[PDB]
Amino acid sequence: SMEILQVALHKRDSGEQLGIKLVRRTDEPGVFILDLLEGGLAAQDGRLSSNDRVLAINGHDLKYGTPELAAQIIQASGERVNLTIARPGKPEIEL
Repeated sequence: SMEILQVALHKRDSGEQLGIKLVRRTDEPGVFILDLLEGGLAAQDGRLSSNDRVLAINGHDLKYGTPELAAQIIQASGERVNLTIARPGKPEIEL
């Protein structure tokens, strides 16, 4: 199963980073959150997590995107950055 979420962050100035480390994988398409940077907007917001897949940013499709494409979109954004997320899998497993 997967959860689909939407997270809105607000840039204080046009050059502020979001505080996210985005990666590609060789074995599946998409752009994924690896980790959030300390003290950054995303961390402060508290909703995004490692292994989230970024499906879209501000209505721009990222399903088959790249980290560079995400960077272009974010760097050119307005103040509000809305991310649509897919979060797969079980949060707890007994094994």
